[PDB]
Amino acid sequence: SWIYPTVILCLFGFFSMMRPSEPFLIPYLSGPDKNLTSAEITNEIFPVWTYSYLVLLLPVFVLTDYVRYKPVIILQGISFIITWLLLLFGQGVKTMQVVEFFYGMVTAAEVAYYAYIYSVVSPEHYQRVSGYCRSVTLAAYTAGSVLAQLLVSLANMSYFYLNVISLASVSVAFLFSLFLPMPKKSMFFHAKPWFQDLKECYSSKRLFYWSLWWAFATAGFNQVLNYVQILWDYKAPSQDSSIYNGAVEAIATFGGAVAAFAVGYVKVNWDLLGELALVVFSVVNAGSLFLMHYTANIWACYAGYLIFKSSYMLLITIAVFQIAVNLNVERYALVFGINTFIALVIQTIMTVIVVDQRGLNLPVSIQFLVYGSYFAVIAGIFLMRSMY
Ligand SMILES: Cc1ncc(C[n+]2csc(CCO)c2C)c(N)n1
Repeated sequence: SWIYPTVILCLFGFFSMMRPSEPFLIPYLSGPDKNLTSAEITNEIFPVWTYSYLVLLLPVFVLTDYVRYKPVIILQGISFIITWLLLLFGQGVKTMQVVEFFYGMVTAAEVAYYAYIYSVVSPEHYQRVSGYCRSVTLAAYTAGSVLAQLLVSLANMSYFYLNVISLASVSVAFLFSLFLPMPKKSMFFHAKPWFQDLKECYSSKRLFYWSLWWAFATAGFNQVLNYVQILWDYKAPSQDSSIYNGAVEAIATFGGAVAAFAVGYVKVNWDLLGELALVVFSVVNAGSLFLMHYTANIWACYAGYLIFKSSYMLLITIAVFQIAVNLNVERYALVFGINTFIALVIQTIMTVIVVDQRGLNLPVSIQFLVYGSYFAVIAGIFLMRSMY
Protein backbone atom coordinates (compact mmCIF):
# COMPACT_ATOMS: atom_id res chain seq x y z
CA SER A 1 0.00 0.00 0.00
CA TRP A 2 0.91 3.67 0.03
CA ILE A 3 -1.63 5.74 1.95
CA TYR A 4 -0.27 5.83 5.51
CA PRO A 5 3.28 7.11 4.73
CA THR A 6 1.66 9.66 2.42
CA VAL A 7 -0.59 10.85 5.25
CA ILE A 8 2.22 11.09 7.79
CA LEU A 9 4.50 12.78 5.26
CA CYS A 10 1.82 15.32 4.37
CA LEU A 11 1.19 16.01 8.05
CA PHE A 12 4.91 16.67 8.39
CA GLY A 13 4.74 18.81 5.26
CA PHE A 14 1.86 20.90 6.56
CA PHE A 15 3.12 21.50 10.07
CA SER A 16 6.67 22.22 8.94
CA MET A 17 5.88 24.84 6.34
CA MET A 18 3.35 26.58 8.61
CA ARG A 19 5.96 29.07 9.79
CA PRO A 20 3.95 32.21 10.54
CA SER A 21 7.01 34.08 11.78
CA GLU A 22 8.78 33.47 8.47
CA PRO A 23 7.53 36.56 6.55
CA PHE A 24 8.01 38.83 9.56
CA LEU A 25 11.59 37.79 10.29
CA ILE A 26 13.31 41.00 9.23
CA PRO A 27 10.92 43.15 11.32
CA TYR A 28 11.58 40.73 14.15
CA LEU A 29 15.35 41.16 14.06
CA SER A 30 15.60 44.88 13.32
CA GLY A 31 12.62 45.63 15.56
CA PRO A 32 12.64 46.81 19.17
CA ASP A 33 13.05 43.27 20.51
CA LYS A 34 16.72 43.16 19.43
CA ASN A 35 19.71 45.49 19.19
CA LEU A 36 20.73 44.73 15.60
CA THR A 37 21.52 47.33 12.98
CA SER A 38 20.27 46.69 9.47
CA ALA A 39 23.82 46.96 8.14
CA GLU A 40 24.89 43.98 10.24
CA ILE A 41 21.84 41.97 9.12
CA THR A 42 22.39 42.78 5.45
CA ASN A 43 26.12 42.23 5.44
CA GLU A 44 27.15 39.78 8.18
CA ILE A 45 24.22 37.56 9.15
CA PHE A 46 22.18 36.34 6.18
CA PRO A 47 25.12 35.31 3.84
CA VAL A 48 26.01 32.58 6.36
CA TRP A 49 22.80 30.84 5.20
CA THR A 50 24.10 30.55 1.65
CA TYR A 51 27.44 29.40 3.03
CA SER A 52 25.75 26.83 5.22
CA TYR A 53 23.69 25.60 2.32
CA LEU A 54 26.76 25.11 0.15
CA VAL A 55 29.08 23.29 2.57
CA LEU A 56 26.20 21.17 3.89
CA LEU A 57 24.64 20.26 0.56
CA LEU A 58 26.88 17.50 -0.79
CA PRO A 59 27.37 15.64 2.55
CA VAL A 60 23.63 15.59 3.33
CA PHE A 61 22.95 13.56 0.16
CA VAL A 62 25.61 11.14 1.40
CA LEU A 63 23.70 11.15 4.70
CA THR A 64 20.45 10.60 2.79
CA ASP A 65 20.75 7.45 0.72
CA TYR A 66 22.83 5.69 3.38
CA VAL A 67 20.30 6.19 6.18
CA ARG A 68 17.49 5.39 3.66
CA TYR A 69 15.63 8.68 3.97
CA LYS A 70 14.13 8.48 7.44
CA PRO A 71 16.64 9.97 9.96
CA VAL A 72 17.57 12.92 7.75
CA ILE A 73 13.98 14.14 8.18
CA ILE A 74 14.43 13.68 11.93
CA LEU A 75 17.59 15.78 11.65
CA GLN A 76 15.50 18.39 9.82
CA GLY A 77 13.02 18.33 12.70
CA ILE A 78 15.77 18.80 15.28
CA SER A 79 17.07 21.60 13.02
CA PHE A 80 13.62 23.25 13.02
CA ILE A 81 13.47 23.09 16.82
CA ILE A 82 17.02 24.42 17.27
CA THR A 83 16.56 27.21 14.71
CA TRP A 84 13.35 28.62 16.10
CA LEU A 85 14.41 28.18 19.74
CA LEU A 86 17.48 30.22 18.90
CA LEU A 87 15.23 32.74 17.18
CA LEU A 88 13.24 33.01 20.40
CA PHE A 89 15.98 33.35 22.98
CA GLY A 90 19.21 33.97 21.09
CA GLN A 91 20.88 37.38 21.25
CA GLY A 92 23.90 38.83 19.49
CA VAL A 93 25.53 38.94 16.07
CA LYS A 94 27.21 35.61 16.85
CA THR A 95 24.18 33.51 17.71
CA MET A 96 22.17 34.73 14.75
CA GLN A 97 24.83 33.35 12.43
CA VAL A 98 24.28 29.97 14.13
CA VAL A 99 20.58 30.48 13.38
CA GLU A 100 21.47 30.94 9.72
CA PHE A 101 23.67 27.82 9.80
CA PHE A 102 20.87 25.64 11.12
CA TYR A 103 18.44 27.19 8.65
CA GLY A 104 20.86 26.20 5.91
CA MET A 105 20.72 22.64 7.21
CA VAL A 106 16.91 22.90 7.13
CA THR A 107 17.02 23.94 3.47
CA ALA A 108 19.50 21.12 2.85
CA ALA A 109 17.29 18.37 4.26
CA GLU A 110 14.23 19.58 2.31
CA VAL A 111 15.59 17.65 -0.71
CA ALA A 112 15.70 14.44 1.32
CA TYR A 113 12.12 15.12 2.43
CA TYR A 114 11.04 15.21 -1.21
CA ALA A 115 13.19 12.20 -2.11
CA TYR A 116 11.59 9.90 0.50
CA ILE A 117 8.45 9.76 -1.70
CA TYR A 118 9.97 7.66 -4.47
CA SER A 119 11.59 5.40 -1.86
CA VAL A 120 8.66 4.38 0.33
CA VAL A 121 5.80 4.36 -2.20
CA SER A 122 5.00 1.61 -4.70
CA PRO A 123 5.82 2.89 -8.22
CA GLU A 124 2.19 3.07 -9.39
CA HIS A 125 1.80 6.25 -7.32
CA TYR A 126 5.10 8.01 -8.06
CA GLN A 127 3.11 10.71 -9.84
CA ARG A 128 0.30 11.02 -7.31
CA VAL A 129 2.11 11.12 -3.97
CA SER A 130 4.80 13.60 -5.06
CA GLY A 131 2.28 16.08 -6.42
CA TYR A 132 0.17 15.64 -3.28
CA CYS A 133 3.11 16.32 -0.95
CA ARG A 134 4.35 19.33 -2.90
CA SER A 135 0.82 20.78 -2.98
CA VAL A 136 0.50 20.26 0.78
CA THR A 137 3.76 22.11 1.41
CA LEU A 138 2.77 25.02 -0.86
CA ALA A 139 -0.67 25.30 0.75
CA ALA A 140 0.99 25.17 4.17
CA TYR A 141 3.29 28.10 3.40
CA THR A 142 0.50 30.15 1.79
CA ALA A 143 -1.93 29.55 4.66
CA GLY A 144 0.84 30.20 7.16
CA SER A 145 1.55 33.63 5.73
CA VAL A 146 -2.22 34.32 5.57
CA LEU A 147 -2.76 33.42 9.23
CA ALA A 148 0.40 35.34 10.16
CA GLN A 149 -0.63 38.64 8.63
CA LEU A 150 -4.22 38.34 9.83
CA LEU A 151 -3.17 37.68 13.43
CA VAL A 152 -0.68 40.56 13.28
CA SER A 153 -2.96 43.16 11.73
CA LEU A 154 -6.09 42.16 13.69
CA ALA A 155 -4.83 40.69 16.95
CA ASN A 156 -2.27 43.20 18.41
CA MET A 157 0.20 40.32 18.24
CA SER A 158 3.86 40.93 18.93
CA TYR A 159 6.29 39.02 16.77
CA PHE A 160 7.79 36.95 19.59
CA TYR A 161 4.50 35.12 20.03
CA LEU A 162 4.46 34.48 16.28
CA ASN A 163 7.87 32.82 16.60
CA VAL A 164 6.36 30.83 19.50
CA ILE A 165 3.62 29.64 17.12
CA SER A 166 6.33 28.73 14.59
CA LEU A 167 8.25 26.77 17.23
CA ALA A 168 5.07 24.93 18.17
CA SER A 169 4.29 24.10 14.54
CA VAL A 170 7.75 22.77 13.77
CA SER A 171 7.69 20.88 17.09
CA VAL A 172 4.45 19.17 16.04
CA ALA A 173 6.26 18.48 12.76
CA PHE A 174 9.04 16.82 14.75
CA LEU A 175 6.45 14.67 16.51
CA PHE A 176 5.06 13.47 13.17
CA SER A 177 8.51 12.85 11.70
CA LEU A 178 9.35 10.04 14.13
CA PHE A 179 6.29 8.01 13.13
CA LEU A 180 7.30 7.20 9.54
CA PRO A 181 8.24 3.76 8.23
CA MET A 182 11.89 3.13 7.44
CA PRO A 183 11.70 2.17 3.74
CA LYS A 184 13.00 -1.08 2.36
CA LYS A 185 15.47 0.21 -0.24
CA SER A 186 17.19 3.48 -1.04
CA MET A 187 17.77 4.83 -4.54
CA PHE A 188 21.55 4.67 -5.00
CA PHE A 189 23.43 2.93 -2.18
CA HIS A 190 21.10 0.32 -0.67
CA ALA A 191 19.54 -1.05 -3.86
CA LYS A 192 20.27 -4.77 -4.17
CA PRO A 193 20.94 -5.77 -7.84
CA TRP A 194 27.69 5.16 -11.55
CA PHE A 195 30.61 7.56 -11.78
CA GLN A 196 31.71 6.34 -15.21
CA ASP A 197 28.19 6.64 -16.64
CA LEU A 198 27.89 10.21 -15.33
CA LYS A 199 29.61 11.66 -18.41
CA GLU A 200 26.81 10.15 -20.51
CA CYS A 201 24.24 12.05 -18.43
CA TYR A 202 24.98 15.67 -19.41
CA SER A 203 25.97 14.72 -22.96
CA SER A 204 22.74 16.21 -24.28
CA LYS A 205 22.07 19.60 -25.85
CA ARG A 206 18.45 19.45 -24.68
CA LEU A 207 19.58 18.89 -21.06
CA PHE A 208 22.70 21.03 -20.51
CA TYR A 209 21.53 24.57 -21.29
CA TRP A 210 18.24 24.15 -19.41
CA SER A 211 20.15 22.79 -16.41
CA LEU A 212 22.57 25.72 -16.63
CA TRP A 213 19.69 28.16 -16.65
CA TRP A 214 18.05 26.30 -13.76
CA ALA A 215 21.28 26.74 -11.80
CA PHE A 216 21.61 30.48 -12.47
CA ALA A 217 17.90 31.14 -11.93
CA THR A 218 17.88 29.10 -8.71
CA ALA A 219 20.87 31.06 -7.40
CA GLY A 220 19.24 34.35 -8.31
CA PHE A 221 15.91 33.41 -6.76
CA ASN A 222 17.55 32.26 -3.54
CA GLN A 223 19.40 35.60 -3.33
CA VAL A 224 16.29 37.67 -4.04
CA LEU A 225 14.25 35.53 -1.64
CA ASN A 226 16.86 36.26 1.02
CA TYR A 227 17.18 40.01 0.72
CA VAL A 228 13.68 41.09 -0.42
CA GLN A 229 12.60 41.60 3.18
CA ILE A 230 15.58 43.81 4.00
CA LEU A 231 14.65 45.81 0.90
CA TRP A 232 11.09 46.12 2.23
CA ASP A 233 12.51 47.25 5.58
CA TYR A 234 14.68 49.85 3.86
CA LYS A 235 11.78 51.32 1.86
CA ALA A 236 9.71 51.77 5.01
CA PRO A 237 10.81 50.78 8.52
CA SER A 238 8.42 48.92 10.79
CA GLN A 239 8.29 51.81 13.27
CA ASP A 240 6.61 54.12 10.72
CA SER A 241 3.66 52.17 9.29
CA SER A 242 2.56 48.60 9.90
CA ILE A 243 3.73 46.82 6.76
CA TYR A 244 1.92 43.84 5.25
CA ASN A 245 4.69 41.26 4.73
CA GLY A 246 2.61 38.17 5.41
CA ALA A 247 -0.23 39.05 3.06
CA VAL A 248 2.04 39.95 0.16
CA GLU A 249 4.20 36.85 0.54
CA ALA A 250 0.98 34.84 0.84
CA ILE A 251 -0.42 36.24 -2.41
CA ALA A 252 3.00 35.75 -4.03
CA THR A 253 3.14 32.09 -3.03
CA PHE A 254 -0.47 31.63 -4.15
CA GLY A 255 0.41 33.16 -7.50
CA GLY A 256 3.39 30.85 -7.68
CA ALA A 257 1.03 27.93 -7.19
CA VAL A 258 -1.29 29.31 -9.88
CA ALA A 259 1.66 29.70 -12.25
CA ALA A 260 2.86 26.16 -11.57
CA PHE A 261 -0.66 24.91 -12.23
CA ALA A 262 -0.72 26.96 -15.42
CA VAL A 263 2.56 25.54 -16.75
CA GLY A 264 1.24 21.99 -17.09
CA TYR A 265 -2.03 22.78 -18.90
CA VAL A 266 -1.02 24.84 -21.94
CA LYS A 267 -0.70 22.96 -25.24
CA VAL A 268 1.51 24.98 -27.58
CA ASN A 269 4.57 23.80 -29.53
CA TRP A 270 7.24 23.97 -26.84
CA ASP A 271 10.29 24.19 -29.09
CA LEU A 272 8.89 27.10 -31.11
CA LEU A 273 7.36 29.14 -28.28
CA GLY A 274 10.14 28.33 -25.78
CA GLU A 275 12.56 30.56 -27.69
CA LEU A 276 10.09 33.40 -26.95
CA ALA A 277 8.20 32.35 -23.82
CA LEU A 278 11.40 32.21 -21.81
CA VAL A 279 12.50 35.57 -23.21
CA VAL A 280 9.41 37.68 -22.51
CA PHE A 281 8.97 36.53 -18.92
CA SER A 282 12.72 36.87 -18.34
CA VAL A 283 12.32 40.51 -19.41
CA VAL A 284 9.39 40.60 -16.95
CA ASN A 285 11.68 39.33 -14.16
CA ALA A 286 14.34 41.93 -14.95
CA GLY A 287 11.76 44.71 -15.04
CA SER A 288 10.30 43.55 -11.73
CA LEU A 289 13.63 43.66 -9.93
CA PHE A 290 14.41 47.06 -11.47
CA LEU A 291 10.96 48.18 -10.33
CA MET A 292 11.72 47.15 -6.77
CA HIS A 293 15.04 48.98 -6.88
CA TYR A 294 13.96 52.33 -8.35
CA THR A 295 10.70 52.84 -6.47
CA ALA A 296 9.82 54.59 -3.25
CA ASN A 297 6.19 53.55 -2.68
CA ILE A 298 6.05 50.35 -0.72
CA TRP A 299 3.13 48.82 -2.62
CA ALA A 300 5.14 49.23 -5.82
CA CYS A 301 7.94 47.15 -4.31
CA TYR A 302 5.38 44.61 -3.08
CA ALA A 303 3.95 44.42 -6.59
CA GLY A 304 7.47 43.95 -7.90
CA TYR A 305 7.92 40.97 -5.61
CA LEU A 306 4.52 39.57 -6.63
CA ILE A 307 5.28 39.79 -10.35
CA PHE A 308 8.81 38.48 -9.80
CA LYS A 309 7.84 35.43 -7.76
CA SER A 310 5.00 34.45 -10.08
CA SER A 311 7.23 34.92 -13.13
CA TYR A 312 10.03 32.90 -11.54
CA MET A 313 7.76 30.03 -10.61
CA LEU A 314 6.38 30.07 -14.16
CA LEU A 315 9.76 29.97 -15.88
CA ILE A 316 11.40 27.56 -13.47
CA THR A 317 8.46 25.14 -13.68
CA ILE A 318 8.87 25.34 -17.47
CA ALA A 319 12.55 24.47 -16.94
CA VAL A 320 11.73 21.53 -14.64
CA PHE A 321 9.28 20.27 -17.26
CA GLN A 322 11.90 20.66 -19.99
CA ILE A 323 14.40 18.56 -18.02
CA ALA A 324 12.21 15.78 -16.62
CA VAL A 325 10.79 14.28 -19.84
CA ASN A 326 13.93 12.63 -21.21
CA LEU A 327 15.47 10.85 -18.23
CA ASN A 328 14.37 8.20 -15.74
CA VAL A 329 13.57 8.72 -12.05
CA GLU A 330 16.91 7.57 -10.62
CA ARG A 331 18.94 9.80 -12.94
CA TYR A 332 16.57 12.71 -12.27
CA ALA A 333 17.61 13.15 -8.65
CA LEU A 334 21.31 12.83 -9.50
CA VAL A 335 20.97 15.47 -12.23
CA PHE A 336 19.08 17.83 -9.93
CA GLY A 337 21.60 17.20 -7.16
CA ILE A 338 24.49 18.26 -9.38
CA ASN A 339 22.41 21.19 -10.64
CA THR A 340 21.64 22.30 -7.08
CA PHE A 341 25.33 22.07 -6.16
CA ILE A 342 26.23 24.24 -9.15
CA ALA A 343 23.49 26.71 -8.19
CA LEU A 344 24.82 27.03 -4.67
CA VAL A 345 28.40 27.46 -5.87
CA ILE A 346 27.09 30.31 -8.04
CA GLN A 347 25.09 31.81 -5.17
CA THR A 348 28.05 31.54 -2.80
CA ILE A 349 30.33 33.31 -5.30
CA MET A 350 27.75 36.04 -5.86
CA THR A 351 27.15 36.43 -2.12
CA VAL A 352 30.86 36.75 -1.35
CA ILE A 353 31.32 39.31 -4.13
CA VAL A 354 28.19 41.43 -3.77
CA VAL A 355 26.89 41.06 -0.23
CA ASP A 356 29.46 40.14 2.40
CA GLN A 357 32.26 42.16 4.04
CA ARG A 358 34.93 40.14 2.24
CA GLY A 359 33.71 41.54 -1.08
CA LEU A 360 32.15 44.98 -1.37
CA ASN A 361 30.04 45.31 1.84
CA LEU A 362 27.04 46.77 0.05
CA PRO A 363 23.78 48.02 1.54
CA VAL A 364 20.47 46.59 0.40
CA SER A 365 19.87 49.46 -2.04
CA ILE A 366 22.55 48.74 -4.66
CA GLN A 367 22.13 44.96 -4.18
CA PHE A 368 18.82 44.76 -6.01
CA LEU A 369 20.26 46.80 -8.84
CA VAL A 370 22.87 44.04 -9.07
CA TYR A 371 20.26 41.26 -8.93
CA GLY A 372 18.10 42.99 -11.51
CA SER A 373 21.15 43.34 -13.71
CA TYR A 374 21.83 39.63 -13.12
CA PHE A 375 18.40 38.59 -14.35
CA ALA A 376 18.72 41.19 -17.12
CA VAL A 377 21.96 39.52 -18.24
CA ILE A 378 19.99 36.26 -18.13
CA ALA A 379 17.30 37.79 -20.36
CA GLY A 380 19.99 39.09 -22.71
CA ILE A 381 21.52 35.62 -22.98
CA PHE A 382 18.08 34.23 -23.86
CA LEU A 383 17.64 36.97 -26.46
CA MET A 384 21.03 36.13 -27.98
CA ARG A 385 20.20 32.42 -28.10
CA SER A 386 16.90 33.26 -29.79
CA MET A 387 18.95 35.32 -32.26
CA TYR A 388 21.03 32.24 -33.18
C1 LIG B 1 15.98 31.64 9.65
C2 LIG B 1 15.93 32.32 8.27
N1 LIG B 1 14.75 32.46 7.63
C3 LIG B 1 14.70 33.06 6.45
C4 LIG B 1 15.84 33.51 5.86
C5 LIG B 1 15.54 34.17 4.48
N2 LIG B 1 14.57 33.38 3.70
C6 LIG B 1 14.91 32.16 3.04
S1 LIG B 1 13.64 31.66 2.33
C7 LIG B 1 12.60 32.70 2.65
C8 LIG B 1 11.17 32.70 2.21
C9 LIG B 1 10.77 31.28 1.79
O1 LIG B 1 9.57 31.32 1.05
C10 LIG B 1 13.24 33.71 3.47
C11 LIG B 1 12.54 34.96 4.03
C12 LIG B 1 17.03 33.36 6.51
N3 LIG B 1 18.25 33.85 5.90
N4 LIG B 1 17.06 32.77 7.70
